[PDB]
Amino acid sequence: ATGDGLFIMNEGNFQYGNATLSYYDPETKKVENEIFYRANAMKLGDVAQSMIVRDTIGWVVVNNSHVIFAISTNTFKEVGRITGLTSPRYIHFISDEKAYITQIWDYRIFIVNPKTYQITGYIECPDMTMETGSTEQMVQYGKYVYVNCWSYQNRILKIDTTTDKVVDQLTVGIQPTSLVMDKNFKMWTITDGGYKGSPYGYEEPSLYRIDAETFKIEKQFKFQLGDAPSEVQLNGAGDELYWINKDIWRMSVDEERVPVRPFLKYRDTKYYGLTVSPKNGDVYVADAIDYQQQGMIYRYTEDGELVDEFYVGIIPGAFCWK
Amino acid sequence: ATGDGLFIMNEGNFQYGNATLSYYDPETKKVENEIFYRANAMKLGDVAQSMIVRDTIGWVVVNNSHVIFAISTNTFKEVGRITGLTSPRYIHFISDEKAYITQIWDYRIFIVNPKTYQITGYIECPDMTMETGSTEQMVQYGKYVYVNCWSYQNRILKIDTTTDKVVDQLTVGIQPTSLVMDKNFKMWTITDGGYKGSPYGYEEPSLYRIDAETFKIEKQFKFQLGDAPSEVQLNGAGDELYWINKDIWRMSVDEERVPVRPFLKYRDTKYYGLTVSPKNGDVYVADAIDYQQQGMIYRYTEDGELVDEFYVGIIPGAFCWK
Ligand code: NA
Ligand code: NA
Ligand code: NA
Ligand code: NA
Ligand SMILES: [O-]
Repeated sequence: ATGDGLFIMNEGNFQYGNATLSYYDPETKKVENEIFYRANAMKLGDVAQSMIVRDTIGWVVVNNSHVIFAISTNTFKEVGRITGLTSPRYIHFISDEKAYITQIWDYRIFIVNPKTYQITGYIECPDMTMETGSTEQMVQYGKYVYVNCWSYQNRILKIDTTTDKVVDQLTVGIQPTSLVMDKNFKMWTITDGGYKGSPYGYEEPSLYRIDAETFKIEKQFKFQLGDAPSEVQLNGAGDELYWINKDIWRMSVDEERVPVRPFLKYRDTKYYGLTVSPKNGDVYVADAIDYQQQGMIYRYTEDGELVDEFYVGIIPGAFCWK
Repeated sequence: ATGDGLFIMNEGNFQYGNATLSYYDPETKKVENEIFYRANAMKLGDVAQSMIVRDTIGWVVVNNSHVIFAISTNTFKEVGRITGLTSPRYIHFISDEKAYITQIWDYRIFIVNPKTYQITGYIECPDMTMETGSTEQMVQYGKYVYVNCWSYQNRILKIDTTTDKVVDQLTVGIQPTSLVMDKNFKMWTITDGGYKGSPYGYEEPSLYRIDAETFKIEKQFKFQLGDAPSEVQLNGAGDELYWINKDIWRMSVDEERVPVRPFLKYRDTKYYGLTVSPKNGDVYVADAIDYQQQGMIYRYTEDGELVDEFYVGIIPGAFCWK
């Protein structure tokens, strides 16, 4: 919320158990690596995946360790953990006593009580199996949570939080990757188009603007076959949209045309991850390099001036702001 | 948010300039009176009316001093103030840089930037004048702010926060007093019925349950002619509704009939304000007594057991949790 500190989730290598958590302070430009291991004398696990901060507690999703850790955002000390998660993706709080945890390889969204760390129920997604089930990012509008369904799916689902039931769905292009809501209460999702030879599909990917109140598609911007966009996101004001599509792209949330010029042109760095400071609009991009050594983060001002570079953990893939 | 500290706004006597601010610590059962004056060497003013707390800053609305003071919730020292307000009632933040302040004797809701303390615009309410205009409490559902219109009015208005315009209205009984939203995203408002000899009107007052998503009245509970109810309030979970109508009344938000038995019996005084601890469900009742002598606060458990009683300022009518 403040933008005064940045957490970086380093995925590590799948099944090698070498995920780590980094913390960067934009004011001092100092990075700290392996902070969870150093504070807890315990490895973070396998494939760190996402994180949210809520009232000085950070909730770190470790996808292939089937766990979310609650940690102090000051000391990085574990205060609790939720285990038993099929393959968790994101956590979104409904209240202090209720949160939803999305999953891959499950047709259910898990409901937890964050005060007890216990799973209290499940939301069954329609027309989904354990074999190809996928739920991902969540946004909330009024009483409803919207969630994109990514791997081998092509839908946004609408959940009534007063009943914990899916009440509607919206079909989009195959594999919407991410989901955010702007200052006009329009949701944005960008699909990745599958891939050549996919058992599911391969098509031109698209960026959609969807009214949150009415769940209606308002705009669809189509890209080229072969593009695999990802990580649509917003600045702090919710009025500038960013995403990855080889380059880093941005546009005003009121634009009716996608710009021809990107924010950061792709040349010598493959952009593995992206975030925007909610405080000053700085843009951060992750470089996974060779997927074996420390990856690095580049920090740009909103005007494109490179102001910092810092090495983190292995395959930095997600960000979370204090 | 925590429920560890309670502010009490003592209205003082109208036009006497003797409003004060009190702070109560439920753990020690210690009250501190005249805290604003003690911390700032400045009288609070005339008709302190309401307060909200946002990120350790308290925003104290002083209706007949035309000002909202931003104070530290630790030291109670002023950090800034918003002046130039016709006769402010409540403040509701839309974002860090945008808040709405309702008014009596104005047809406009003021828009402010709380970071600069400046008035940045106005929301014109339809079919309202400076002479009898009234906007009062606010709740937000999605992109919309709903507001009750109290003195010489009989409406709830719906404001689109993305345009800062009134986009809809709902007629209710005359003079809806207060507005809350429960855990089912139903709004509740209770009218006072005017009074016999009012220049505006007089009728049986009612409690309404209104769907926030569709702005539709779902339930209307009518009371006896001559009652003048006020101050709907919710517990922390948003599942028990309380209000004043001589006695203190409560019911589950899922109840289909108003109860015949009250929570706290009338005692020949003037219950004037009400709050529920969001931490433990204790119920606090502000008693203005006779509107002249020093008021008292009664603290009860959610089960009706008296826990404490303490003296505050003159006409204690509003509460805010730290
Ligand atoms: Na709505
Ligand atoms: Na590049
Ligand atoms: Na009516
Ligand atoms: Na209490
Ligand atoms: O009154």
